Amino acid sequence: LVPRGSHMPPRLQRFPATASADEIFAAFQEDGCVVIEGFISPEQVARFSQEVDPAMEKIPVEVTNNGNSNDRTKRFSKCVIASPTFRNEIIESDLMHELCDRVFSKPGEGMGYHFNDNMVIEVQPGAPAQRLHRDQELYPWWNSMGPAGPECVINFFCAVTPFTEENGATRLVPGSHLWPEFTQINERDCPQFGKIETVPAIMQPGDCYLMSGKVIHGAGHNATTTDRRRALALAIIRRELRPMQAFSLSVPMKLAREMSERSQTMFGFRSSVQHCDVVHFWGNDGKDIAHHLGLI
Amino acid sequence: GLVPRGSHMPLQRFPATASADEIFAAFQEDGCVVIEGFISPEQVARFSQEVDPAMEKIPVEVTNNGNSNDRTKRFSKCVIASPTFRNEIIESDLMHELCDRVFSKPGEGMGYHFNDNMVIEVQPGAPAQRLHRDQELYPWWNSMGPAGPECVINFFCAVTPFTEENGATRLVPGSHLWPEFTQINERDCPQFGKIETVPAIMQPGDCYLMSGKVIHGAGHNATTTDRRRALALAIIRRELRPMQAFSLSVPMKLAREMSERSQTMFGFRSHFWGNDGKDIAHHLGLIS
Ligand SMILES: O=C(O)CCC(=O)C(=O)O
Ligand SMILES: O=C(O)CCC(=O)C(=O)O
Ligand SMILES: [Fe+3]
Ligand SMILES: [Fe+3]
Repeated sequence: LVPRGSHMPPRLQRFPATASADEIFAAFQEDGCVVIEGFISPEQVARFSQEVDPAMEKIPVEVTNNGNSNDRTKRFSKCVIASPTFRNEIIESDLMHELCDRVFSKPGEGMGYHFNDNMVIEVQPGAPAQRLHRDQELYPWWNSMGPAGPECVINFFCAVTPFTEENGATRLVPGSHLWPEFTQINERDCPQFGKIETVPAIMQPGDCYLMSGKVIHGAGHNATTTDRRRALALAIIRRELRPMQAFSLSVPMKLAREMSERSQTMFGFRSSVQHCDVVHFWGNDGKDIAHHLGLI
Repeated sequence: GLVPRGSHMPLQRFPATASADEIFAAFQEDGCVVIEGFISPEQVARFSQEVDPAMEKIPVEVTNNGNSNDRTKRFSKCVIASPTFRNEIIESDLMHELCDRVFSKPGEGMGYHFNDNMVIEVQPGAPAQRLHRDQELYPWWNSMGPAGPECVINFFCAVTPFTEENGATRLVPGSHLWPEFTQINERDCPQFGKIETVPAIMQPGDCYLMSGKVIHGAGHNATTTDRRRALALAIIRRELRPMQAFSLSVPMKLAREMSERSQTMFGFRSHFWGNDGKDIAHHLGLIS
Protein backbone atom coordinates (compact mmCIF):
# COMPACT_ATOMS: atom_id res chain seq x y z
CA LEU A 1 0.00 0.00 0.00
CA VAL A 2 2.98 2.29 0.75
CA PRO A 3 5.65 3.24 -1.86
CA ARG A 4 8.76 1.07 -1.93
CA GLY A 5 11.35 2.36 0.51
CA SER A 6 8.69 3.40 3.03
CA HIS A 7 8.85 1.95 6.51
CA MET A 8 6.21 -0.78 6.93
CA PRO A 9 4.35 -0.62 10.25
CA PRO A 10 3.46 -3.81 12.19
CA ARG A 11 0.81 -6.14 10.78
CA LEU A 12 -2.54 -6.86 12.40
CA GLN A 13 -3.77 -10.11 10.90
CA ARG A 14 -7.45 -10.20 9.91
CA PHE A 15 -9.79 -13.18 9.46
CA PRO A 16 -13.51 -13.47 8.77
CA ALA A 17 -15.64 -14.79 11.63
CA THR A 18 -16.19 -17.84 9.40
CA ALA A 19 -12.48 -18.72 9.50
CA SER A 20 -11.58 -21.72 11.61
CA ALA A 21 -10.87 -21.03 15.26
CA ASP A 22 -7.53 -22.78 14.76
CA GLU A 23 -6.53 -20.33 12.01
CA ILE A 24 -7.49 -17.35 14.17
CA PHE A 25 -5.84 -18.82 17.26
CA ALA A 26 -2.56 -19.40 15.43
CA ALA A 27 -2.46 -15.69 14.58
CA PHE A 28 -3.36 -14.79 18.16
CA GLN A 29 -0.42 -16.94 19.37
CA GLU A 30 2.07 -15.38 16.94
CA ASP A 31 1.11 -11.74 17.49
CA GLY A 32 -1.01 -11.62 20.66
CA CYS A 33 -3.90 -10.04 18.78
CA VAL A 34 -5.98 -10.63 15.67
CA VAL A 35 -9.02 -9.01 14.00
CA ILE A 36 -12.14 -11.12 13.49
CA GLU A 37 -14.27 -9.38 10.88
CA GLY A 38 -17.99 -9.91 11.30
CA PHE A 39 -17.53 -11.27 14.83
CA ILE A 40 -21.01 -9.77 15.38
CA SER A 41 -23.43 -9.30 12.55
CA PRO A 42 -24.14 -5.70 11.40
CA GLU A 43 -27.76 -6.26 12.41
CA GLN A 44 -26.86 -7.60 15.86
CA VAL A 45 -24.40 -4.75 16.42
CA ALA A 46 -27.01 -2.14 15.42
CA ARG A 47 -29.70 -3.62 17.70
CA PHE A 48 -27.15 -3.77 20.52
CA SER A 49 -26.15 -0.13 20.08
CA GLN A 50 -29.80 0.93 19.97
CA GLU A 51 -30.55 -1.18 23.05
CA VAL A 52 -27.73 0.37 25.14
CA ASP A 53 -28.15 3.89 23.72
CA PRO A 54 -30.64 5.20 26.34
CA ALA A 55 -28.20 4.26 29.09
CA MET A 56 -25.30 5.83 27.20
CA GLU A 57 -27.21 9.11 26.86
CA LYS A 58 -27.66 9.25 30.64
CA ILE A 59 -23.91 8.96 31.32
CA PRO A 60 -22.33 12.44 31.43
CA VAL A 61 -19.13 13.16 29.54
CA GLU A 62 -16.44 13.83 32.15
CA VAL A 63 -13.96 16.58 31.22
CA THR A 64 -11.02 17.20 33.57
CA ASN A 65 -7.93 19.41 33.71
CA ASN A 66 -5.42 16.50 33.54
CA GLY A 67 -5.01 14.91 30.11
CA ASN A 68 -3.31 11.85 31.69
CA SER A 69 -6.65 11.03 33.41
CA ASN A 70 -8.24 9.14 30.46
CA ASP A 71 -11.40 11.29 30.57
CA ARG A 72 -14.03 12.02 27.90
CA THR A 73 -14.71 8.26 27.65
CA LYS A 74 -18.12 6.86 28.64
CA ARG A 75 -18.12 3.39 30.22
CA PHE A 76 -21.18 1.18 30.84
CA SER A 77 -21.18 -2.40 32.14
CA LYS A 78 -24.88 -3.32 32.48
CA CYS A 79 -25.01 -4.89 29.03
CA VAL A 80 -27.00 -7.96 30.14
CA ILE A 81 -29.60 -5.86 31.93
CA ALA A 82 -29.98 -3.33 29.13
CA SER A 83 -29.75 -5.44 25.96
CA PRO A 84 -31.63 -8.59 24.88
CA THR A 85 -29.35 -8.91 21.83
CA PHE A 86 -26.30 -8.93 24.09
CA ARG A 87 -27.51 -11.57 26.53
CA ASN A 88 -29.38 -13.73 23.99
CA GLU A 89 -26.94 -13.61 21.07
CA ILE A 90 -23.64 -11.75 21.54
CA ILE A 91 -22.47 -13.74 24.59
CA GLU A 92 -23.55 -16.93 22.76
CA SER A 93 -20.79 -16.68 20.12
CA ASP A 94 -19.42 -20.20 19.63
CA LEU A 95 -16.32 -18.76 17.98
CA MET A 96 -15.78 -16.68 21.12
CA HIS A 97 -16.06 -19.74 23.36
CA GLU A 98 -13.95 -21.89 21.02
CA LEU A 99 -11.14 -19.35 21.37
CA CYS A 100 -11.64 -19.00 25.14
CA ASP A 101 -11.25 -22.77 25.52
CA ARG A 102 -8.04 -22.79 23.46
CA VAL A 103 -6.72 -20.09 25.82
CA PHE A 104 -8.09 -21.05 29.22
CA SER A 105 -9.64 -24.53 29.44
CA LYS A 106 -7.58 -27.40 30.88
CA PRO A 107 -8.20 -31.08 30.05
CA GLY A 108 -11.19 -32.52 31.87
CA GLU A 109 -11.79 -29.40 34.00
CA GLY A 110 -14.72 -27.79 32.18
CA MET A 111 -14.81 -24.08 31.35
CA GLY A 112 -11.58 -22.49 32.49
CA TYR A 113 -12.77 -18.88 32.13
CA HIS A 114 -15.56 -16.44 33.02
CA PHE A 115 -16.46 -12.79 32.47
CA ASN A 116 -14.31 -10.05 33.91
CA ASP A 117 -16.51 -7.27 32.48
CA ASN A 118 -18.96 -6.37 29.67
CA MET A 119 -18.07 -2.73 29.00
CA VAL A 120 -19.38 -0.31 26.43
CA ILE A 121 -16.50 2.15 25.96
CA GLU A 122 -17.43 5.25 23.93
CA VAL A 123 -14.49 7.59 23.31
CA GLN A 124 -15.84 11.12 22.93
CA PRO A 125 -14.65 13.71 20.38
CA GLY A 126 -11.29 15.15 21.41
CA ALA A 127 -10.64 12.60 24.15
CA PRO A 128 -6.90 12.28 24.86
CA ALA A 129 -5.04 9.08 24.06
CA GLN A 130 -4.82 6.45 26.79
CA ARG A 131 -1.47 5.41 28.28
CA LEU A 132 0.16 2.32 26.81
CA HIS A 133 -0.55 -0.64 29.09
CA ARG A 134 -1.12 -4.39 29.31
CA ASP A 135 -4.54 -5.47 30.56
CA GLN A 136 -3.05 -8.08 32.86
CA GLU A 137 -1.69 -5.10 34.82
CA LEU A 138 -5.07 -5.34 36.58
CA TYR A 139 -3.61 -8.46 38.29
CA PRO A 140 -0.45 -6.71 39.47
CA TRP A 141 1.82 -9.74 39.89
CA TRP A 142 1.21 -11.14 36.41
CA ASN A 143 3.92 -9.21 34.51
CA SER A 144 6.54 -10.77 36.79
CA MET A 145 5.99 -14.17 35.19
CA GLY A 146 7.08 -12.74 31.85
CA PRO A 147 6.03 -14.19 28.49
CA ALA A 148 6.39 -17.67 30.04
CA GLY A 149 3.44 -16.99 32.36
CA PRO A 150 -0.01 -18.32 31.57
CA GLU A 151 -2.76 -16.04 30.26
CA CYS A 152 -4.53 -13.81 32.85
CA VAL A 153 -7.11 -12.09 30.65
CA ILE A 154 -8.26 -11.76 27.05
CA ASN A 155 -10.51 -9.18 25.44
CA PHE A 156 -12.86 -9.45 22.44
CA PHE A 157 -12.93 -5.74 21.72
CA CYS A 158 -15.74 -5.10 19.24
CA ALA A 159 -16.36 -2.07 17.07
CA VAL A 160 -19.92 -0.94 17.74
CA THR A 161 -19.41 2.13 15.56
CA PRO A 162 -16.48 2.31 13.09
CA PHE A 163 -12.88 2.38 14.33
CA THR A 164 -10.65 4.81 12.43
CA GLU A 165 -7.18 6.20 13.05
CA GLU A 166 -8.75 9.64 13.53
CA ASN A 167 -11.54 8.72 16.00
CA GLY A 168 -9.24 6.89 18.41
CA ALA A 169 -9.14 3.21 17.38
CA THR A 170 -7.00 1.26 19.84
CA ARG A 171 -3.27 1.41 19.20
CA LEU A 172 -1.79 -2.09 19.58
CA VAL A 173 1.74 -3.48 19.78
CA PRO A 174 1.86 -6.92 18.12
CA GLY A 175 4.47 -9.26 19.48
CA SER A 176 4.70 -7.41 22.80
CA HIS A 177 3.36 -10.57 24.43
CA LEU A 178 6.81 -12.08 23.66
CA TRP A 179 9.15 -9.36 25.00
CA PRO A 180 11.62 -10.84 27.52
CA GLU A 181 10.55 -8.58 30.38
CA PHE A 182 7.07 -7.24 31.11
CA THR A 183 7.26 -3.85 32.83
CA GLN A 184 4.92 -0.96 33.20
CA ILE A 185 5.28 1.38 30.23
CA ASN A 186 6.80 4.40 31.95
CA GLU A 187 10.05 6.32 31.59
CA ARG A 188 11.58 4.75 34.70
CA ASP A 189 10.83 1.09 34.02
CA CYS A 190 10.53 0.69 30.24
CA PRO A 191 13.72 1.10 28.18
CA GLN A 192 11.72 1.41 24.95
CA PHE A 193 9.64 4.23 26.45
CA GLY A 194 8.68 6.73 23.74
CA LYS A 195 10.12 4.42 21.04
CA ILE A 196 7.28 1.86 20.92
CA GLU A 197 5.61 1.50 17.55
CA THR A 198 1.86 0.89 17.53
CA VAL A 199 -0.72 0.07 14.84
CA PRO A 200 -4.43 1.04 14.92
CA ALA A 201 -7.22 -1.53 14.99
CA ILE A 202 -9.24 -0.27 12.02
CA MET A 203 -12.60 -2.02 12.12
CA GLN A 204 -16.16 -1.88 10.82
CA PRO A 205 -19.19 -2.34 13.09
CA GLY A 206 -19.32 -5.92 14.32
CA ASP A 207 -15.63 -6.53 13.81
CA CYS A 208 -13.60 -7.23 16.91
CA TYR A 209 -10.00 -7.83 17.78
CA LEU A 210 -9.09 -10.60 20.19
CA MET A 211 -6.21 -9.38 22.34
CA SER A 212 -4.01 -11.12 24.89
CA GLY A 213 -3.57 -9.53 28.29
CA LYS A 214 0.18 -9.54 27.51
CA VAL A 215 -0.12 -7.09 24.58
CA ILE A 216 0.81 -3.42 25.02
CA HIS A 217 -1.97 -1.19 23.77
CA GLY A 218 -3.84 2.03 24.41
CA ALA A 219 -6.92 3.83 23.13
CA GLY A 220 -6.04 6.45 20.59
CA HIS A 221 -6.74 10.15 20.53
CA ASN A 222 -10.18 10.95 19.09
CA ALA A 223 -9.07 13.84 16.89
CA THR A 224 -12.54 14.28 15.38
CA THR A 225 -15.25 16.76 16.35
CA THR A 226 -18.37 14.57 15.94
CA ASP A 227 -17.35 10.89 16.14
CA ARG A 228 -18.34 9.16 19.39
CA ARG A 229 -16.33 5.94 18.93
CA ARG A 230 -18.38 3.15 20.52
CA ALA A 231 -16.78 -0.16 21.55
CA LEU A 232 -17.94 -3.28 23.39
CA ALA A 233 -15.23 -4.94 25.49
CA LEU A 234 -15.84 -8.63 26.29
CA ALA A 235 -13.15 -9.15 28.94
CA ILE A 236 -12.58 -12.78 29.92
CA ILE A 237 -10.39 -14.05 32.77
CA ARG A 238 -9.26 -17.34 34.29
CA ARG A 239 -11.81 -18.95 36.58
CA GLU A 240 -9.48 -18.46 39.56
CA LEU A 241 -9.44 -14.66 39.16
CA ARG A 242 -11.88 -12.15 40.58
CA PRO A 243 -14.25 -10.33 38.20
CA MET A 244 -14.42 -6.56 38.05
CA GLN A 245 -18.22 -6.75 38.12
CA ALA A 246 -20.35 -8.59 40.69
CA PHE A 247 -22.62 -9.77 37.89
CA SER A 248 -24.31 -12.49 39.94
CA LEU A 249 -25.40 -9.82 42.44
CA SER A 250 -26.62 -7.13 40.01
CA VAL A 251 -28.06 -9.15 37.11
CA PRO A 252 -31.61 -10.23 38.13
CA MET A 253 -32.39 -13.90 38.59
CA LYS A 254 -35.15 -13.54 35.95
CA LEU A 255 -32.39 -13.06 33.37
CA ALA A 256 -30.17 -15.74 34.94
CA ARG A 257 -32.91 -18.34 34.49
CA GLU A 258 -33.00 -17.48 30.76
CA MET A 259 -29.24 -18.06 30.32
CA SER A 260 -27.61 -21.12 28.89
CA GLU A 261 -25.51 -23.12 31.32
CA ARG A 262 -22.27 -21.78 29.86
CA SER A 263 -23.57 -18.21 30.15
CA GLN A 264 -24.58 -18.80 33.78
CA THR A 265 -21.03 -20.01 34.36
CA MET A 266 -19.71 -16.83 32.68
CA PHE A 267 -21.63 -14.61 35.09
CA GLY A 268 -21.14 -16.71 38.21
CA PHE A 269 -24.66 -18.10 38.51
CA ARG A 270 -23.06 -21.55 38.16
CA SER A 271 -19.87 -22.99 39.64
CA SER A 272 -16.80 -24.58 38.01
CA VAL A 273 -14.70 -27.58 39.09
CA GLN A 274 -10.89 -27.63 39.03
CA HIS A 275 -8.67 -30.63 39.74
CA CYS A 276 -5.69 -30.08 42.03
CA ASP A 277 -3.46 -33.17 41.93
CA VAL A 278 -5.99 -35.73 43.19
CA VAL A 279 -12.34 -28.52 44.18
CA HIS A 280 -15.05 -26.06 43.15
CA PHE A 281 -14.36 -22.43 42.48
CA TRP A 282 -17.31 -20.23 43.45
CA GLY A 283 -19.16 -23.18 44.95
CA ASN A 284 -21.50 -23.94 47.85
CA ASP A 285 -20.20 -26.47 50.39
CA GLY A 286 -19.31 -29.07 47.78
CA LYS A 287 -22.23 -28.37 45.42
CA ASP A 288 -22.72 -26.14 42.43
CA ILE A 289 -24.14 -22.82 43.62
CA ALA A 290 -26.68 -23.27 40.79
CA HIS A 291 -28.61 -25.72 43.02
CA HIS A 292 -29.24 -23.14 45.74
CA LEU A 293 -30.23 -20.55 43.11
CA GLY A 294 -32.84 -22.84 41.56
CA LEU A 295 -31.05 -23.27 38.24
CA ILE A 296 -31.03 -27.11 38.52
CA GLY B 1 19.10 -25.25 75.70
CA LEU B 2 16.05 -26.14 73.57
CA VAL B 3 17.54 -29.40 72.22
CA PRO B 4 20.38 -31.44 73.78
CA ARG B 5 23.70 -29.86 72.91
CA GLY B 6 25.06 -31.52 69.78
CA SER B 7 21.74 -32.70 68.40
CA HIS B 8 20.10 -31.76 65.15
CA MET B 9 17.69 -28.87 65.75
CA PRO B 10 14.25 -29.51 64.13
CA LEU B 11 7.70 -23.08 64.89
CA GLN B 12 7.23 -20.03 67.15
CA ARG B 13 4.27 -19.54 69.53
CA PHE B 14 2.59 -16.26 70.57
CA PRO B 15 -0.51 -15.43 72.63
CA ALA B 16 -3.40 -13.63 70.96
CA THR B 17 -2.66 -10.64 73.25
CA ALA B 18 0.70 -10.10 71.52
CA SER B 19 1.33 -7.44 68.87
CA ALA B 20 0.56 -8.13 65.21
CA ASP B 21 4.02 -6.88 64.25
CA GLU B 22 5.59 -9.50 66.52
CA ILE B 23 3.38 -12.28 65.14
CA PHE B 24 3.96 -11.09 61.56
CA ALA B 25 7.75 -10.99 62.03
CA ALA B 26 7.73 -14.69 62.91
CA PHE B 27 5.32 -15.26 59.99
CA GLN B 28 7.83 -13.64 57.64
CA GLU B 29 10.74 -15.65 59.11
CA ASP B 30 9.11 -19.10 59.08
CA GLY B 31 5.95 -18.85 56.94
CA CYS B 32 3.80 -20.06 59.86
CA VAL B 33 3.27 -19.29 63.55
CA VAL B 34 0.95 -20.39 66.36
CA ILE B 35 -1.40 -17.90 68.01
CA GLU B 36 -2.61 -19.36 71.31
CA GLY B 37 -6.06 -18.28 72.36
CA PHE B 38 -6.83 -16.85 68.92
CA ILE B 39 -10.45 -17.63 69.85
CA SER B 40 -11.58 -17.61 73.49
CA PRO B 41 -12.36 -20.98 75.12
CA GLU B 42 -16.10 -20.37 75.46
CA GLN B 43 -16.28 -19.17 71.85
CA VAL B 44 -14.75 -22.32 70.32
CA ALA B 45 -17.01 -24.47 72.50
CA ARG B 46 -20.14 -22.65 71.35
CA PHE B 47 -18.87 -22.85 67.77
CA SER B 48 -18.22 -26.61 67.96
CA GLN B 49 -21.65 -27.22 69.46
CA GLU B 50 -23.27 -24.95 66.87
CA VAL B 51 -21.77 -26.88 63.90
CA ASP B 52 -22.05 -30.36 65.45
CA PRO B 53 -25.50 -31.09 63.94
CA ALA B 54 -24.14 -30.00 60.53
CA MET B 55 -21.16 -32.35 60.95
CA GLU B 56 -23.30 -35.31 62.06
CA LYS B 57 -25.15 -35.07 58.72
CA ILE B 58 -21.95 -35.64 56.71
CA PRO B 59 -21.30 -39.27 55.66
CA VAL B 60 -17.71 -40.51 55.92
CA GLU B 61 -15.93 -41.91 52.86
CA VAL B 62 -13.73 -44.99 53.38
CA THR B 63 -12.02 -45.10 50.01
CA ASN B 64 -8.24 -45.72 50.19
CA ASN B 65 -8.04 -43.53 47.06
CA GLY B 66 -5.57 -40.98 48.44
CA ASN B 67 -7.67 -37.83 48.15
CA SER B 68 -8.45 -35.37 50.96
CA ASN B 69 -11.98 -36.67 51.59
CA ASP B 70 -10.85 -40.14 52.72
CA ARG B 71 -12.29 -40.23 56.25
CA THR B 72 -12.23 -36.44 56.59
CA LYS B 73 -15.37 -34.32 56.99
CA ARG B 74 -15.44 -30.84 55.44
CA PHE B 75 -18.16 -28.21 55.94
CA SER B 76 -18.20 -24.59 54.76
CA LYS B 77 -21.57 -23.10 55.79
CA CYS B 78 -20.21 -21.68 59.06
CA VAL B 79 -21.89 -18.26 58.72
CA ILE B 80 -25.27 -19.92 58.15
CA ALA B 81 -24.88 -22.46 60.95
CA SER B 82 -23.04 -20.57 63.73
CA PRO B 83 -23.95 -17.21 65.34
CA THR B 84 -20.68 -17.35 67.25
CA PHE B 85 -18.70 -17.67 64.01
CA ARG B 86 -20.34 -14.77 62.18
CA ASN B 87 -20.81 -12.51 65.24
CA GLU B 88 -17.53 -13.00 67.10
CA ILE B 89 -14.95 -15.29 65.49
CA ILE B 90 -14.71 -13.37 62.21
CA GLU B 91 -14.65 -10.00 64.04
CA SER B 92 -11.17 -10.55 65.51
CA ASP B 93 -9.24 -7.29 65.24
CA LEU B 94 -5.95 -9.22 65.23
CA MET B 95 -6.98 -11.38 62.27
CA HIS B 96 -7.56 -8.18 60.30
CA GLU B 97 -4.37 -6.62 61.71
CA LEU B 98 -2.37 -9.52 60.30
CA CYS B 99 -4.39 -9.63 57.06
CA ASP B 100 -3.57 -5.94 56.51
CA ARG B 101 0.18 -6.58 56.76
CA VAL B 102 0.10 -9.60 54.44
CA PHE B 103 -2.14 -8.19 51.71
CA SER B 104 -3.06 -4.50 52.02
CA LYS B 105 -1.29 -1.56 50.30
CA PRO B 106 -1.50 2.02 51.62
CA GLY B 107 -4.43 4.03 50.30
CA GLU B 108 -6.27 1.04 48.77
CA GLY B 109 -8.48 -0.25 51.61
CA MET B 110 -8.71 -3.95 52.37
CA GLY B 111 -6.51 -6.00 50.03
CA TYR B 112 -8.06 -9.30 51.07
CA HIS B 113 -11.33 -11.25 51.46
CA PHE B 114 -12.43 -14.76 52.36
CA ASN B 115 -11.57 -17.76 50.28
CA ASP B 116 -13.38 -20.21 52.56
CA ASN B 117 -14.69 -20.91 56.06
CA MET B 118 -14.06 -24.64 56.40
CA VAL B 119 -14.55 -27.02 59.32
CA ILE B 120 -12.20 -29.98 58.74
CA GLU B 121 -12.55 -33.00 61.03
CA VAL B 122 -10.13 -35.89 60.50
CA GLN B 123 -11.87 -39.16 61.33
CA PRO B 124 -10.16 -42.04 63.19
CA GLY B 125 -8.07 -44.05 60.73
CA ALA B 126 -7.81 -41.37 58.03
CA PRO B 127 -4.56 -41.67 56.06
CA ALA B 128 -2.22 -38.70 56.16
CA GLN B 129 -2.96 -36.03 53.56
CA ARG B 130 -0.55 -35.37 50.69
CA LEU B 131 2.07 -32.67 51.26
CA HIS B 132 1.04 -29.46 49.53
CA ARG B 133 1.18 -25.69 49.43
CA ASP B 134 -2.21 -24.02 49.69
CA GLN B 135 -1.33 -21.69 46.79
CA GLU B 136 -1.42 -24.75 44.50
CA LEU B 137 -5.15 -23.89 44.25
CA TYR B 138 -4.09 -20.92 42.06
CA PRO B 139 -1.84 -23.05 39.89
CA TRP B 140 0.52 -20.42 38.38
CA TRP B 141 1.56 -19.10 41.80
CA ASN B 142 4.38 -21.56 42.53
CA SER B 143 6.02 -20.51 39.26
CA MET B 144 6.76 -17.13 40.86
CA GLY B 145 8.82 -18.76 43.61
CA PRO B 146 9.52 -17.08 46.94
CA ALA B 147 9.89 -13.67 45.30
CA GLY B 148 6.22 -13.81 44.27
CA PRO B 149 3.60 -12.05 46.39
CA GLU B 150 1.40 -13.70 48.98
CA CYS B 151 -1.52 -15.63 47.49
CA VAL B 152 -3.47 -17.17 50.37
CA ILE B 153 -3.11 -17.40 54.15
CA ASN B 154 -4.93 -19.68 56.55
CA PHE B 155 -5.88 -19.11 60.18
CA PHE B 156 -6.12 -22.83 60.92
CA CYS B 157 -7.83 -23.06 64.31
CA ALA B 158 -8.03 -26.13 66.52
CA VAL B 159 -11.65 -26.81 67.51
CA THR B 160 -10.82 -30.01 69.34
CA PRO B 161 -7.20 -30.51 70.43
CA PHE B 162 -4.46 -31.36 67.93
CA THR B 163 -2.16 -34.20 68.95
CA GLU B 164 0.73 -36.02 67.33
CA GLU B 165 -1.62 -39.03 67.07
CA ASN B 166 -5.06 -37.72 65.98
CA GLY B 167 -3.88 -35.97 62.81
CA ALA B 168 -2.44 -32.54 63.70
CA THR B 169 -1.07 -30.83 60.60
CA ARG B 170 2.58 -31.47 59.74
CA LEU B 171 4.19 -28.12 58.83
CA VAL B 172 7.49 -27.44 57.04
CA PRO B 173 8.64 -24.03 58.38
CA GLY B 174 10.83 -22.12 55.95
CA SER B 175 9.55 -23.95 52.86
CA HIS B 176 8.29 -20.51 51.76
CA LEU B 177 11.95 -19.59 51.15
CA TRP B 178 13.05 -22.59 49.06
CA PRO B 179 14.37 -21.41 45.68
CA GLU B 180 12.01 -23.58 43.60
CA PHE B 181 8.33 -24.13 44.44
CA THR B 182 7.32 -27.50 42.97
CA GLN B 183 4.64 -30.09 43.51
CA ILE B 184 5.69 -32.28 46.44
CA ASN B 185 5.88 -35.74 44.87
CA GLU B 186 8.55 -38.30 44.04
CA ARG B 187 8.69 -37.11 40.42
CA ASP B 188 8.81 -33.32 40.86
CA CYS B 189 10.46 -32.73 44.28
CA PRO B 190 14.19 -33.57 44.65
CA GLN B 191 13.80 -33.49 48.44
CA PHE B 192 10.88 -35.94 48.49
CA GLY B 193 11.20 -38.37 51.40
CA LYS B 194 13.74 -36.15 53.20
CA ILE B 195 11.35 -33.26 53.97
CA GLU B 196 11.36 -32.40 57.65
CA THR B 197 8.07 -31.62 59.40
CA VAL B 198 6.86 -30.40 62.75
CA PRO B 199 3.29 -31.08 63.97
CA ALA B 200 0.97 -28.26 65.02
CA ILE B 201 0.11 -29.26 68.60
CA MET B 202 -2.74 -27.08 69.80
CA GLN B 203 -5.52 -26.69 72.35
CA PRO B 204 -9.02 -25.53 71.38
CA GLY B 205 -8.89 -21.86 70.37
CA ASP B 206 -5.27 -21.96 69.29
CA CYS B 207 -4.54 -21.50 65.62
CA TYR B 208 -1.54 -21.38 63.36
CA LEU B 209 -1.34 -18.65 60.74
CA MET B 210 0.24 -20.27 57.69
CA SER B 211 1.48 -18.83 54.41
CA GLY B 212 0.26 -20.35 51.16
CA LYS B 213 3.94 -20.93 50.27
CA VAL B 214 4.54 -23.40 53.17
CA ILE B 215 4.49 -27.16 52.53
CA HIS B 216 2.17 -29.04 54.85
CA GLY B 217 -0.41 -31.81 55.18
CA ALA B 218 -2.71 -33.38 57.75
CA GLY B 219 -1.33 -36.31 59.65
CA HIS B 220 -2.64 -39.83 59.82
CA ASN B 221 -5.22 -40.15 62.61
CA ALA B 222 -4.08 -43.39 64.23
CA THR B 223 -6.66 -43.16 67.05
CA THR B 224 -10.00 -44.94 67.58
CA THR B 225 -12.39 -42.25 68.81
CA ASP B 226 -10.68 -38.84 68.34
CA ARG B 227 -12.31 -36.80 65.57
CA ARG B 228 -9.80 -33.94 65.29
CA ARG B 229 -11.94 -30.91 64.39
CA ALA B 230 -10.40 -27.76 62.86
CA LEU B 231 -11.64 -24.38 61.57
CA ALA B 232 -9.81 -22.98 58.50
CA LEU B 233 -10.14 -19.25 57.74
CA ALA B 234 -8.67 -19.10 54.25
CA ILE B 235 -8.03 -15.50 53.12
CA ILE B 236 -6.91 -14.41 49.64
CA ARG B 237 -5.88 -11.27 47.78
CA ARG B 238 -8.87 -9.21 46.64
CA GLU B 239 -7.93 -10.03 43.00
CA LEU B 240 -8.55 -13.76 43.46
CA ARG B 241 -11.71 -15.82 43.24
CA PRO B 242 -13.07 -17.50 46.38
CA MET B 243 -13.88 -21.21 46.55
CA GLN B 244 -17.26 -20.40 48.08
CA ALA B 245 -19.89 -18.17 46.49
CA PHE B 246 -20.68 -16.72 49.90
CA SER B 247 -22.59 -13.70 48.61
CA LEU B 248 -25.04 -16.04 46.82
CA SER B 249 -25.47 -18.60 49.64
CA VAL B 250 -25.41 -16.52 52.85
CA PRO B 251 -28.88 -14.93 53.24
CA MET B 252 -29.25 -11.17 53.01
CA LYS B 253 -30.50 -11.16 56.63
CA LEU B 254 -27.07 -12.14 58.00
CA ALA B 255 -25.23 -9.76 55.63
CA ARG B 256 -27.24 -6.85 57.05
CA GLU B 257 -25.89 -7.80 60.48
CA MET B 258 -22.23 -7.78 59.33
CA SER B 259 -19.86 -4.89 59.82
CA GLU B 260 -18.77 -3.12 56.66
CA ARG B 261 -15.48 -5.03 56.93
CA SER B 262 -17.16 -8.44 57.10
CA GLN B 263 -19.45 -7.56 54.19
CA THR B 264 -16.24 -6.93 52.22
CA MET B 265 -14.82 -10.31 53.31
CA PHE B 266 -17.90 -12.10 51.92
CA GLY B 267 -18.38 -9.93 48.83
CA PHE B 268 -21.56 -8.15 49.92
CA ARG B 269 -19.41 -5.02 49.59
CA SER B 270 -16.87 -3.96 46.98
CA HIS B 271 -12.18 -1.60 41.72
CA PHE B 272 -12.95 -5.33 41.97
CA TRP B 273 -16.40 -6.86 42.37
CA GLY B 274 -18.25 -3.63 41.61
CA ASN B 275 -21.50 -2.62 39.99
CA ASP B 276 -20.96 -0.43 36.92
CA GLY B 277 -18.81 2.12 38.70
CA LYS B 278 -20.56 1.88 42.09
CA ASP B 279 -20.19 -0.32 45.16
CA ILE B 280 -22.37 -3.43 44.92
CA ALA B 281 -23.51 -2.67 48.48
CA HIS B 282 -25.65 0.16 47.06
CA HIS B 283 -27.78 -2.13 44.90
CA LEU B 284 -27.92 -4.70 47.72
CA GLY B 285 -29.48 -2.16 50.10
CA LEU B 286 -26.53 -2.15 52.52
CA ILE B 287 -25.43 1.50 52.45
CA SER B 288 -27.45 4.00 54.48
O1 LIG C 1 -10.94 1.96 24.20
C1 LIG C 1 -9.92 1.39 23.71
O2 LIG C 1 -9.72 1.39 22.47
C2 LIG C 1 -8.92 0.71 24.63
C3 LIG C 1 -9.63 0.47 25.96
C4 LIG C 1 -8.64 -0.29 26.83
O3 LIG C 1 -7.66 -0.71 26.32
C5 LIG C 1 -8.89 -0.48 28.33
O4 LIG C 1 -9.85 0.13 28.89
O5 LIG C 1 -8.14 -1.26 28.99
O1 LIG D 1 -6.61 -30.71 58.14
C1 LIG D 1 -5.41 -30.29 58.14
O2 LIG D 1 -4.68 -30.38 59.17
C2 LIG D 1 -4.84 -29.65 56.87
C3 LIG D 1 -5.97 -29.46 55.87
C4 LIG D 1 -5.44 -28.66 54.68
O3 LIG D 1 -4.36 -28.20 54.70
C5 LIG D 1 -6.31 -28.45 53.46
O4 LIG D 1 -7.40 -29.08 53.35
O5 LIG D 1 -5.92 -27.65 52.57
FE1 LIG E 1 -6.75 -2.11 27.85
FE1 LIG F 1 -3.69 -27.15 53.12
